[PDB]
Amino acid sequence: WIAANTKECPKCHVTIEKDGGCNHMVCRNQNCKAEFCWVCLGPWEPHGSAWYNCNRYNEF
Ligand SMILES: [Zn+2]
Repeated sequence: WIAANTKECPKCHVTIEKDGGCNHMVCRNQNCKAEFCWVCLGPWEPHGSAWYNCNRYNEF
């Protein structure tokens, strides 16, 4: 049961199609410079059940 979806940053509200300027991590570019939700932040990939990376949440 993986609840996720594709969308723009919530705390930043800056839609991005191609990964440009923001590396896959805690989005901290411009509007995102302040806060981001977790590392993944509800991506779609995790929906594959660890098919690509693993899930929408990594340990510490
Ligand atoms: Zn962001």
